[PDB]
Amino acid sequence: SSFSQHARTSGRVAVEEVDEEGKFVRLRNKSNEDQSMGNWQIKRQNGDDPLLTYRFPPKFTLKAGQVVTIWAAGAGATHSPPTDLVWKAQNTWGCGNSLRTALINSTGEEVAMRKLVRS
DNA sequence: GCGCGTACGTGCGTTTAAGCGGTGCTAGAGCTGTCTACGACCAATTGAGCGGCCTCGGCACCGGATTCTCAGGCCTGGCTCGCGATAGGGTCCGA
Repeated sequence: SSFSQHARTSGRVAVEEVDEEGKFVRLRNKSNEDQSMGNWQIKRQNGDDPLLTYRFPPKFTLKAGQVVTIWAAGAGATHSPPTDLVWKAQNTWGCGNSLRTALINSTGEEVAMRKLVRS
């Protein structure tokens, strides 16, 4: 796939899938309990590109075993909570050989991260 | 909680040794008659050994080096980033 994926998780939510073209960001709650992700921050790093910061609404909770996918403006997807959300303020999550998607909670702590590395 | 890859579960054909039966006997477990060395027990011995005192000394306890260990900072090598060269692809042009 030419993009190595590094998965690390210390909480309940893991970064399930990252789009190489930056169309969407997919996270998974692999525990057996619902995770409240109110005002959690998603920071996307594309190599040396400036950070794109996405902020969730003040009250948001992902049910256990459910999938929420954050789509970009250029993707053309339709938001449908609690499973589908679209970030119209950003045309695309970006591209590059070093794509890093870090999930930041409301306390500014990194609990999940997945990095796409291409030789 | 993330992964994996290799070690164990599942399956199944194979056989080969487990299980079944049946035999003979004699090795040895068991039982009975004898008596003979084995052990108990009591009187005296007596001295073996137990019970309180003197010492002295192995050992304990306090003070301060001495060697040790623990902890933290700066320098050098391992490492890496990067420009420009001679080998390979390819061309022809002789006959």
